[PDB]
Amino acid sequence: HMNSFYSQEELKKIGFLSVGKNVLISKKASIYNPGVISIGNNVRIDDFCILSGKVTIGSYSHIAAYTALYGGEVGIEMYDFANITSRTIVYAAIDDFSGNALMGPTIPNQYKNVKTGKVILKKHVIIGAHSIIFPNVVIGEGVAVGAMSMVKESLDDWYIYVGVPVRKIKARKRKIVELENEFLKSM
Amino acid sequence: NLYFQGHMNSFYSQEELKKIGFLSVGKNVLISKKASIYNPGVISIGNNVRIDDFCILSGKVTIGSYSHIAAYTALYGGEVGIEMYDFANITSRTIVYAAIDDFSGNALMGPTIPNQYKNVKTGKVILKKHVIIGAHSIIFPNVVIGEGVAVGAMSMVKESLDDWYIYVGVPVRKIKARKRKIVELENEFLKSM
Amino acid sequence: MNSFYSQEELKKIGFLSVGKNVLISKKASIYNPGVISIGNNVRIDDFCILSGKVTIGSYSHIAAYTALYGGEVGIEMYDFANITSRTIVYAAIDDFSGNALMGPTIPNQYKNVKTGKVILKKHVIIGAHSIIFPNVVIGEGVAVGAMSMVKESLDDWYIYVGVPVRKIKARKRKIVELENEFLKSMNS
Ligand SMILES: CC(C)(COP(=O)(O)OP(=O)(O)OC[C@H]1O[C@@H](n2cnc3c(N)ncnc32)[C@H](O)[C@@H]1OP(=O)(O)O)[C@@H](O)C(=O)NCCC(=O)NCCS
Ligand SMILES: CC(C)(COP(=O)(O)OP(=O)(O)OC[C@H]1O[C@@H](n2cnc3c(N)ncnc32)[C@H](O)[C@@H]1OP(=O)(O)O)[C@@H](O)C(=O)NCCC(=O)NCCS
Ligand SMILES: CC(C)(COP(=O)(O)OP(=O)(O)OC[C@H]1O[C@@H](n2cnc3c(N)ncnc32)[C@H](O)[C@@H]1OP(=O)(O)O)[C@@H](O)C(=O)NCCC(=O)NCCS
Ligand SMILES: Cc1cn([C@H]2C[C@H](O)[C@@H](COP(=O)(O)OP(=O)(O)O)O2)c(=O)[nH]c1=O
Ligand SMILES: Cc1cn([C@H]2C[C@H](O)[C@@H](COP(=O)(O)OP(=O)(O)O)O2)c(=O)[nH]c1=O
Ligand SMILES: Cc1cn([C@H]2C[C@H](O)[C@@H](COP(=O)(O)OP(=O)(O)O)O2)c(=O)[nH]c1=O
Ligand SMILES: [Cl-]
Repeated sequence: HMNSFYSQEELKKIGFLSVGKNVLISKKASIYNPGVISIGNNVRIDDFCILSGKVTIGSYSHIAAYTALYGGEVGIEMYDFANITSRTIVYAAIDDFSGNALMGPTIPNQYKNVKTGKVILKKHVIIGAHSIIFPNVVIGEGVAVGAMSMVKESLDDWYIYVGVPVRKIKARKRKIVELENEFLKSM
Repeated sequence: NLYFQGHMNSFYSQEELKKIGFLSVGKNVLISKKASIYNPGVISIGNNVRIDDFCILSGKVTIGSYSHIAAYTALYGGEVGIEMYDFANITSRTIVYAAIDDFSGNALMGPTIPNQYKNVKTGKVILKKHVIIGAHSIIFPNVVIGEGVAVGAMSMVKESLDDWYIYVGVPVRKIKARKRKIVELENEFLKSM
Repeated sequence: MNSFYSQEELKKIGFLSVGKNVLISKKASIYNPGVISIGNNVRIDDFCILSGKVTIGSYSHIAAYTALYGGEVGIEMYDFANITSRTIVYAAIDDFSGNALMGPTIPNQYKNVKTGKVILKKHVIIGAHSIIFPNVVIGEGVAVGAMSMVKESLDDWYIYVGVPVRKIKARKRKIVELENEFLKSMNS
C-alpha cells in the first residue's frame, strides 16, 4: 500500500541483459525474456505494464501503468529522457490486416504476413496516454505525440503530433535541451 | 530458474485448466494466470486458444478455435453472451459488452443500483469467422460483426457490420473491402493436418 | 466468482474512511489509502489504480482498468457518479510543450507540472476508455462518451463526445426523479 516496486535485491535476480541504478520496477508488471531487456539508470516502470522480448530503455524514463512494449526479436529502443504515458502500446511486429494472410500466435508463420521493424523513441520523446506505435518507425528527437494518437510512420524531429493516424500540429519547444544540460551539470 | 520465476510465460498448465471449471475447454489452450475469469461454468473455449495477461472474461463467453485474445482485453458476456467463431482474433485492450446502461439521463446506472431503476440494453455480440478487432477498440451490445470483417485500432462499433469489409473510426465507417485470400489459406492450412 | 476483499481485509487496508457494502478487487492497486475516503455502496474492479488523494461518495462503480491519480490536490466523486472501464483521471500532469522536463524521474525544479482538483458532480457518467485532465469540474449530470478527452470543465446536464470533447446534446433529468424515488423507497 506504499509502493509495488522490486528491491534492488530482487531486481538483480530477474536476469536482465543489463539494469542500472535507481530502477523502480513494479511487481505487478510482466517481464518476458528478461535476458534481452536492457534498462539504464533512473527508470520507473509501473503496475500492469508488459515488457516482452527485445526492449532497450536508457536513463531518466518513466513507463507509466498499463503500457505494453512488444519488442519481439527486432526490438524497441528508447533513448535518454524518453517517457511513455499510461496505457500505450508499442509493437515491433504486427499481423497483416488486409485479408491477404492468416493472423496471430495460434497460426504458423508460413500462412501469415507479419510486418516487423525496430522501433526507436529518440531523446526527449513523450508519448501521450492511450497511444499506439506501429512497427518500423522512429519517433523523432523531441517529438510529443498527444493522447489517443496512432503512429504508423516515422515522425520528424521536434514536432507535436495528434490524432488517428497522427498529423503535425505545432513545433515542440526546445527549452528542454537547455534544461537537460542544466540538470546534468547540477549532477 | 526463468520459467519458475515467471519470466517465460504466465499460462496455466493443462492440469490447472481443468480445475477452473469451464463449461468446455479444448486442447492447446494457453490462458494467463494474470487474466480474470468469472463464472467459468458458462464459459467455453475450443482448441488452439491463447488469452493473455490482464484480460477479463466474465459471464457467458464462447470462443471457438485458432483465436488469440490479447492482453488487457475484457469480454463482458453477462447472461446474453459473446460468441467468437473460428479464426477470430481480438488485439490488445479491446472491450466487448453484451450489456450496457442507458446514458441518456432517463435511467440510473451500474451495479450499485437495483434494476427497476435502470434501463440496461442487452444483446448477443457475435464475431463471425476470420474477424479481427484492432487494438484499443470497443464493441457494444447486440452487434453482429460479419465474417472476415477487420475493425481498425481505436474504433467504436455500435451496429452490425457487413461481411468482408474494413471499418475504422469512432463510430466506425466502412473504408474498403477486406481481401479474401484468407479463405484459401484456411483451406490450405487445414488440408495439411 | 469474485475477487473482492472481505470486510476483514478492508479494515486492514487503512483507508482514511470506508463505508458499508464496499466491494474492492484484490487485483486493484491502492496507494496511500491513508488519504482515500470511500462512502457506501461502492464497487472498484480488477486492475484499477487509486493513488493519492481520492474521495468517492456512495452508489458509484469504478469499472476495471480505471486509474485515478489524485496526487496531493485530489480527485473527488459525488454520489451516483460512475466511471466505466479503462478511464484515466489525472489531478496532475506534465507540461507537454517542450518548456520543461517531464515525469517522476526528474526533480520538480526542472518540470512544469499542472495540478488542480478534479471533481465529478452527482450523476456524472464517464464513458469507457476516456481521459480527464487536471483542474476540471465535470458538471452535475454530464455524460462523456467513450474515448473522450476532457481538458476543461464541462457544463451541467449535457452529453459530450470526442477528442477533445464537444457538447452534442442535453442530458435528461429524469435520473434525479429516480434518485429520489430510490432513496425514498430505502427509508420507509
Ligand atoms: C497534444 C496536446 C499537448 C496539445 O495541446 P495544446 O498544445 O494545448 O493544443 P490544443 O489543445 O490547442 O489543440 C490544438 C489542436 O489539436 C487538437 N488536439 C489536441 N490534442 C489532441 C489529441 N490528443 N488528439 C487529437 N486531436 C487533438 C485540438 O482539437 C486542436 O485542433 P484544431 O487546431 O483543429 O482546433 C494535448 O492535447 C494532449 O494531448 N496532451 C496529452 C497529455 C497526456 O497524455 N498526459 C499524461 C502524462 S503526464
Ligand atoms: C485499419 C487499418 C488496417 C487501415 O490501414 P490501411 O488499409 O493501410 O489504410 P490507410 O492507412 O491508408 O487508411 C485509409 C483511411 O482510413 C483512415 N484510418 C486508417 N486507420 C484508421 C483508424 N484506426 N482509425 C480511424 N481512421 C483510420 C486513414 O486516415 C485513411 O483516411 P482517408 O481516406 O480519410 O485518408 C490500419 O490503419 C489499422 O488500424 N490497423 C490496426 C492494427 C492493430 O490494431 N494491430 C494489433 C496487432 S497484430
Ligand atoms: C455518447 C453516446 C451516449 C452517444 O450515443 P447517442 O446519443 O445514441 O448519439 P449518436 O450515436 O446519434 O451520436 C451523436 C453524434 O455523436 C457522435 N458520437 C457518438 N458517440 C461518440 C463518441 N463516443 N465519440 C465521438 N463521437 C461520438 C456520432 O458520430 C454523432 O455525430 P453526428 O451527429 O456528427 O452524426 C454513445 O455514443 C457513447 O459513447 N456511449 C458510451 C457507452 C459506454 O462507454 N459504456 C460502458 C459502460 S455501461
Ligand atoms: C502508479 C503506481 C504508483 N506506485 C506508488 C509509487 C509512487 O511513488 C507512488 C505515487 O505514484 P503516482 O500516484 O504516480 O504519483 P507521482 O506521479 O507523484 O509519482 O505510488 C506504485 O508503486 N506503482 C504504480 O503503478
Ligand atoms: C503478452 C504475453 C506474453 N507471454 C509470454 C509467452 C509468449 O509466448 C511470450 C511472447 O509473447 P509475445 O511477446 O506476445 O510474442 P509473440 O507475438 O511472438 O507470441 O511471452 C505471456 O506469458 N503472457 C502474455 O500476456
Ligand atoms: C469485472 C469484475 C467482476 N467480478 C465478479 C463479481 C461480479 O458480480 C461478477 C460479474 O460482474 P460483471 O461481469 O461486471 O457483471 P455485472 O455488471 O452484472 O455485475 O464477476 C469481480 O470480482 N471483479 C471484477 O473486476
Ligand atoms: Cl488497460
